[PDB]
Amino acid sequence: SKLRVVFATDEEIAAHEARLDLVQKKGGSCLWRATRESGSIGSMSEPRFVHLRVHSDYSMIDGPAKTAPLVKKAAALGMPALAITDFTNLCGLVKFYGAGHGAGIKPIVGADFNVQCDLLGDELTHLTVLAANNTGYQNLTLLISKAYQRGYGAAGPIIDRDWLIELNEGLILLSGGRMGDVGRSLLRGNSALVDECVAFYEEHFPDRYFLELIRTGRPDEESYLHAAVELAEARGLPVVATNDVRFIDSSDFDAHEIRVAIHDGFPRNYSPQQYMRSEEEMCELFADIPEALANTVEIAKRCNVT
Ligand SMILES: [Cl-]
Repeated sequence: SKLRVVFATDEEIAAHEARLDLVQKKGGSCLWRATRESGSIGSMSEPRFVHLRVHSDYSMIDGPAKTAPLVKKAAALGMPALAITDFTNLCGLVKFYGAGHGAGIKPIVGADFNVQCDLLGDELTHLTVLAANNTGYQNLTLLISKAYQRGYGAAGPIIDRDWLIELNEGLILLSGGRMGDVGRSLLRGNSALVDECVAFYEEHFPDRYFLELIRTGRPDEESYLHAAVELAEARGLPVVATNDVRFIDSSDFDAHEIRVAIHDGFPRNYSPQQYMRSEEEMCELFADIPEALANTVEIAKRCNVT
Protein backbone atom coordinates (compact mmCIF):
# COMPACT_ATOMS: atom_id res chain seq x y z
CA SER A 1 0.00 0.00 0.00
CA LYS A 2 1.28 3.46 -0.97
CA LEU A 3 -0.81 5.15 1.76
CA ARG A 4 1.40 5.86 4.78
CA VAL A 5 0.54 4.88 8.34
CA VAL A 6 2.61 6.86 10.84
CA PHE A 7 3.41 4.36 13.59
CA ALA A 8 3.91 5.50 17.17
CA THR A 9 7.63 5.17 17.91
CA ASP A 10 8.99 3.01 20.76
CA GLU A 11 9.26 6.18 22.92
CA GLU A 12 5.63 7.10 22.16
CA ILE A 13 4.47 3.54 22.88
CA ALA A 14 6.17 3.76 26.30
CA ALA A 15 4.39 7.07 26.99
CA HIS A 16 1.10 5.46 25.85
CA GLU A 17 1.58 2.54 28.25
CA ALA A 18 2.37 4.99 31.05
CA ARG A 19 -0.69 7.09 30.13
CA LEU A 20 -2.94 4.01 30.28
CA ASP A 21 -1.38 3.09 33.66
CA LEU A 22 -2.55 6.52 34.84
CA VAL A 23 -6.11 5.92 33.55
CA GLN A 24 -6.18 2.59 35.36
CA LYS A 25 -4.54 3.73 38.62
CA LYS A 26 -6.87 6.74 38.88
CA GLY A 27 -10.08 5.11 37.57
CA GLY A 28 -9.93 1.43 38.47
CA SER A 29 -10.29 0.18 34.88
CA CYS A 30 -8.85 0.69 31.40
CA LEU A 31 -10.99 -0.14 28.35
CA TRP A 32 -7.90 -0.50 26.14
CA ARG A 33 -6.79 -3.39 28.39
CA ALA A 34 -10.28 -4.79 29.19
CA THR A 35 -11.09 -8.48 28.61
CA ARG A 36 -14.70 -9.32 27.69
CA GLU A 37 -16.49 -11.92 29.80
CA SER A 38 -15.77 -15.41 28.39
CA GLY A 39 -12.88 -13.83 26.43
CA SER A 40 -9.18 -14.44 27.21
CA ILE A 41 -6.19 -12.14 27.72
CA GLY A 42 -4.58 -13.88 24.73
CA SER A 43 -7.46 -13.05 22.37
CA MET A 44 -7.77 -9.35 23.25
CA SER A 45 -7.64 -7.03 20.27
CA GLU A 46 -6.52 -3.46 19.62
CA PRO A 47 -9.02 -0.74 18.77
CA ARG A 48 -9.60 -0.31 15.04
CA PHE A 49 -10.78 3.32 15.21
CA VAL A 50 -10.65 6.26 17.64
CA HIS A 51 -12.73 9.51 17.33
CA LEU A 52 -10.32 12.46 17.10
CA ARG A 53 -12.77 15.24 16.24
CA VAL A 54 -15.67 15.58 18.64
CA HIS A 55 -17.61 18.61 19.88
CA SER A 56 -19.84 19.08 22.91
CA ASP A 57 -23.36 20.44 22.20
CA TYR A 58 -22.57 24.15 22.74
CA SER A 59 -19.00 24.20 21.33
CA MET A 60 -19.28 27.15 18.90
CA ILE A 61 -22.41 28.74 20.39
CA ASP A 62 -23.43 30.13 23.79
CA GLY A 63 -23.72 27.62 26.63
CA PRO A 64 -22.02 25.05 28.93
CA ALA A 65 -19.32 22.60 27.85
CA LYS A 66 -20.83 19.36 29.14
CA THR A 67 -18.58 16.42 28.27
CA ALA A 68 -20.22 13.79 30.55
CA PRO A 69 -22.61 12.55 27.82
CA LEU A 70 -19.74 12.10 25.28
CA VAL A 71 -17.78 10.00 27.79
CA LYS A 72 -20.95 8.08 28.73
CA LYS A 73 -21.54 7.25 25.06
CA ALA A 74 -17.89 6.33 24.34
CA ALA A 75 -17.92 4.03 27.39
CA ALA A 76 -21.13 2.35 26.18
CA LEU A 77 -19.50 1.81 22.77
CA GLY A 78 -16.41 0.31 24.47
CA MET A 79 -14.16 3.03 23.03
CA PRO A 80 -10.76 3.07 24.79
CA ALA A 81 -9.86 6.62 23.77
CA LEU A 82 -11.66 9.82 22.78
CA ALA A 83 -10.64 13.35 21.87
CA ILE A 84 -12.68 16.43 22.65
CA THR A 85 -11.91 19.19 20.18
CA ASP A 86 -14.15 22.13 21.04
CA PHE A 87 -13.92 25.41 19.21
CA THR A 88 -10.92 27.49 20.32
CA ASN A 89 -11.50 26.40 23.92
CA LEU A 90 -10.59 23.77 26.50
CA CYS A 91 -13.59 24.45 28.78
CA GLY A 92 -14.55 20.81 29.33
CA LEU A 93 -11.03 19.46 29.73
CA VAL A 94 -10.75 19.20 33.53
CA LYS A 95 -14.09 17.37 33.74
CA PHE A 96 -13.41 15.31 30.58
CA TYR A 97 -10.10 14.16 32.09
CA GLY A 98 -11.74 13.01 35.34
CA ALA A 99 -14.77 11.40 33.68
CA GLY A 100 -12.52 9.71 31.11
CA HIS A 101 -10.52 8.18 33.97
CA GLY A 102 -13.68 7.12 35.77
CA ALA A 103 -14.83 5.30 32.63
CA GLY A 104 -11.41 3.78 31.86
CA ILE A 105 -11.04 5.93 28.73
CA LYS A 106 -7.81 7.59 27.61
CA PRO A 107 -8.68 11.30 27.26
CA ILE A 108 -7.18 13.09 24.28
CA VAL A 109 -6.75 16.88 24.44
CA GLY A 110 -7.40 19.08 21.40
CA ALA A 111 -9.26 22.06 19.92
CA ASP A 112 -10.71 23.21 16.59
CA PHE A 113 -9.73 26.54 15.06
CA ASN A 114 -10.51 28.95 12.28
CA VAL A 115 -7.22 29.81 10.56
CA GLN A 116 -6.09 32.79 8.45
CA CYS A 117 -3.05 32.69 6.18
CA ASP A 118 -1.56 35.19 3.75
CA LEU A 119 -1.64 32.63 0.90
CA LEU A 120 -5.45 32.40 1.20
CA GLY A 121 -5.95 36.07 2.14
CA ASP A 122 -8.92 36.79 4.43
CA GLU A 123 -10.59 33.39 4.02
CA LEU A 124 -10.95 31.35 7.23
CA THR A 125 -10.12 27.68 7.09
CA HIS A 126 -10.59 24.78 9.51
CA LEU A 127 -7.83 23.08 11.48
CA THR A 128 -7.91 20.57 14.38
CA VAL A 129 -5.00 20.71 16.84
CA LEU A 130 -4.27 17.72 19.13
CA ALA A 131 -1.88 17.91 22.08
CA ALA A 132 0.55 14.98 21.91
CA ASN A 133 2.32 15.74 25.16
CA ASN A 134 2.32 18.28 28.01
CA THR A 135 4.45 20.73 26.03
CA GLY A 136 1.84 20.47 23.27
CA TYR A 137 -0.89 21.08 25.85
CA GLN A 138 0.90 24.22 27.03
CA ASN A 139 1.34 25.33 23.37
CA LEU A 140 -2.30 24.67 22.59
CA THR A 141 -3.24 26.81 25.61
CA LEU A 142 -0.94 29.58 24.35
CA LEU A 143 -2.42 29.42 20.84
CA ILE A 144 -5.96 29.85 22.27
CA SER A 145 -4.75 32.80 24.41
CA LYS A 146 -3.12 34.40 21.34
CA ALA A 147 -6.37 34.22 19.31
CA TYR A 148 -8.33 35.92 22.09
CA GLN A 149 -5.63 38.48 22.97
CA ARG A 150 -5.64 40.14 19.56
CA GLY A 151 -9.44 40.44 19.80
CA TYR A 152 -12.17 39.46 17.36
CA GLY A 153 -15.27 40.68 15.53
CA ALA A 154 -18.43 38.76 14.55
CA ALA A 155 -16.27 36.12 12.83
CA GLY A 156 -14.95 34.97 16.22
CA PRO A 157 -11.42 34.17 17.48
CA ILE A 158 -8.97 33.23 14.70
CA ILE A 159 -5.38 32.00 14.65
CA ASP A 160 -2.69 33.04 12.13
CA ARG A 161 -1.26 29.93 10.43
CA ASP A 162 2.27 31.30 11.01
CA TRP A 163 1.74 31.27 14.80
CA LEU A 164 2.08 27.48 14.46
CA ILE A 165 5.79 27.86 13.58
CA GLU A 166 6.78 28.92 17.10
CA LEU A 167 4.08 26.86 18.83
CA ASN A 168 4.51 23.60 16.89
CA GLU A 169 6.16 21.36 19.51
CA GLY A 170 3.98 18.51 20.78
CA LEU A 171 1.05 19.22 18.41
CA ILE A 172 -0.56 16.92 15.89
CA LEU A 173 -2.68 18.61 13.19
CA LEU A 174 -5.78 17.31 11.38
CA SER A 175 -6.14 19.18 8.08
CA GLY A 176 -9.83 20.26 8.25
CA GLY A 177 -10.83 18.20 5.22
CA ARG A 178 -12.75 20.06 2.51
CA MET A 179 -12.76 23.10 4.83
CA GLY A 180 -9.00 23.31 5.45
CA ASP A 181 -6.44 25.28 3.45
CA VAL A 182 -5.18 22.21 1.56
CA GLY A 183 -8.72 20.87 1.01
CA ARG A 184 -10.17 24.14 -0.28
CA SER A 185 -7.23 24.52 -2.66
CA LEU A 186 -7.59 20.91 -3.89
CA LEU A 187 -11.30 21.55 -4.65
CA ARG A 188 -10.36 24.70 -6.59
CA GLY A 189 -7.60 22.95 -8.55
CA ASN A 190 -5.02 25.42 -7.25
CA SER A 191 -2.06 22.99 -7.44
CA ALA A 192 0.52 25.71 -6.72
CA LEU A 193 -1.27 26.72 -3.53
CA VAL A 194 -1.69 23.07 -2.42
CA ASP A 195 2.09 22.72 -2.89
CA GLU A 196 2.84 25.83 -0.81
CA CYS A 197 0.51 24.71 2.00
CA VAL A 198 1.87 21.16 2.08
CA ALA A 199 5.45 22.55 2.19
CA PHE A 200 4.55 24.48 5.35
CA TYR A 201 3.24 21.39 7.14
CA GLU A 202 6.09 19.17 6.00
CA GLU A 203 8.61 21.70 7.31
CA HIS A 204 7.05 22.46 10.70
CA PHE A 205 4.95 19.37 11.43
CA PRO A 206 6.91 16.36 10.08
CA ASP A 207 4.83 13.20 10.70
CA ARG A 208 2.45 15.44 12.65
CA TYR A 209 0.04 16.56 9.90
CA PHE A 210 -2.80 14.34 8.67
CA LEU A 211 -5.12 14.79 5.71
CA GLU A 212 -8.55 14.53 7.28
CA LEU A 213 -11.11 12.35 5.47
CA ILE A 214 -14.79 12.67 6.36
CA ARG A 215 -17.84 10.79 5.08
CA THR A 216 -21.00 12.47 6.40
CA GLY A 217 -22.86 13.02 3.12
CA ARG A 218 -22.19 16.75 2.70
CA PRO A 219 -21.24 18.66 -0.50
CA ASP A 220 -17.71 18.25 -1.88
CA GLU A 221 -16.74 15.71 0.85
CA GLU A 222 -16.12 12.82 -1.53
CA SER A 223 -14.67 14.93 -4.35
CA TYR A 224 -12.23 16.36 -1.80
CA LEU A 225 -11.55 12.83 -0.47
CA HIS A 226 -10.60 11.54 -3.96
CA ALA A 227 -8.20 14.47 -4.45
CA ALA A 228 -6.74 14.13 -0.92
CA VAL A 229 -6.08 10.41 -1.39
CA GLU A 230 -4.35 11.12 -4.73
CA LEU A 231 -2.22 13.79 -2.99
CA ALA A 232 -1.50 11.41 -0.08
CA GLU A 233 -0.31 8.65 -2.44
CA ALA A 234 1.88 11.04 -4.47
CA ARG A 235 3.48 12.77 -1.46
CA GLY A 236 3.46 10.06 1.24
CA LEU A 237 1.20 12.19 3.46
CA PRO A 238 -0.84 10.24 5.98
CA VAL A 239 -4.66 10.28 5.83
CA VAL A 240 -6.92 10.07 8.88
CA ALA A 241 -10.67 9.32 9.16
CA THR A 242 -12.82 11.44 11.44
CA ASN A 243 -16.57 11.86 11.70
CA ASP A 244 -16.63 15.53 12.70
CA VAL A 245 -18.88 14.60 15.64
CA ARG A 246 -21.37 17.31 16.70
CA PHE A 247 -23.95 15.32 18.69
CA ILE A 248 -24.19 11.91 20.36
CA ASP A 249 -26.85 9.96 18.44
CA SER A 250 -28.26 10.56 14.94
CA SER A 251 -31.66 11.35 16.50
CA ASP A 252 -30.01 14.39 18.17
CA PHE A 253 -29.69 16.13 14.76
CA ASP A 254 -33.04 17.92 15.06
CA ALA A 255 -32.11 19.62 18.35
CA HIS A 256 -28.63 20.58 17.00
CA GLU A 257 -30.02 22.37 13.93
CA ILE A 258 -32.33 24.39 16.16
CA ARG A 259 -29.65 25.38 18.74
CA VAL A 260 -27.49 26.70 15.85
CA ALA A 261 -30.39 28.80 14.42
CA ILE A 262 -31.19 30.48 17.79
CA HIS A 263 -27.53 31.64 18.09
CA ASP A 264 -27.29 32.54 14.36
CA GLY A 265 -30.49 34.65 14.35
CA PHE A 266 -32.34 32.97 11.47
CA PRO A 267 -27.76 27.47 5.87
CA ARG A 268 -27.33 23.68 6.24
CA ASN A 269 -23.73 23.25 7.47
CA TYR A 270 -24.47 20.00 9.30
CA SER A 271 -25.59 16.47 8.51
CA PRO A 272 -27.47 13.79 10.55
CA GLN A 273 -24.42 11.55 9.99
CA GLN A 274 -22.30 13.68 12.36
CA TYR A 275 -23.09 11.56 15.42
CA MET A 276 -20.72 9.41 17.46
CA ARG A 277 -20.53 6.44 15.07
CA SER A 278 -19.39 3.11 16.48
CA GLU A 279 -16.01 1.58 15.59
CA GLU A 280 -17.85 -1.04 13.52
CA GLU A 281 -19.71 1.72 11.64
CA MET A 282 -16.50 3.67 10.95
CA CYS A 283 -14.65 0.52 9.81
CA GLU A 284 -17.41 -0.28 7.28
CA LEU A 285 -17.49 3.37 6.17
CA PHE A 286 -13.74 3.44 5.42
CA ALA A 287 -13.25 -0.22 4.43
CA ASP A 288 -11.68 0.99 1.16
CA ILE A 289 -9.10 3.16 3.03
CA PRO A 290 -7.94 1.10 6.06
CA GLU A 291 -4.90 3.38 6.49
CA ALA A 292 -7.32 6.22 7.42
CA LEU A 293 -8.57 4.06 10.30
CA ALA A 294 -5.11 2.80 11.34
CA ASN A 295 -3.85 6.38 11.66
CA THR A 296 -6.54 7.18 14.24
CA VAL A 297 -5.24 4.42 16.52
CA GLU A 298 -1.62 5.45 16.05
CA ILE A 299 -2.46 9.09 16.75
CA ALA A 300 -4.38 7.95 19.86
CA LYS A 301 -1.24 6.12 21.12
CA ARG A 302 0.84 9.23 20.40
CA CYS A 303 -1.37 11.60 22.43
CA ASN A 304 -0.27 11.46 26.08
CA VAL A 305 -1.14 14.53 28.14
CA THR A 306 -1.09 13.96 31.89
CL1 LIG B 1 -11.55 -9.00 24.93
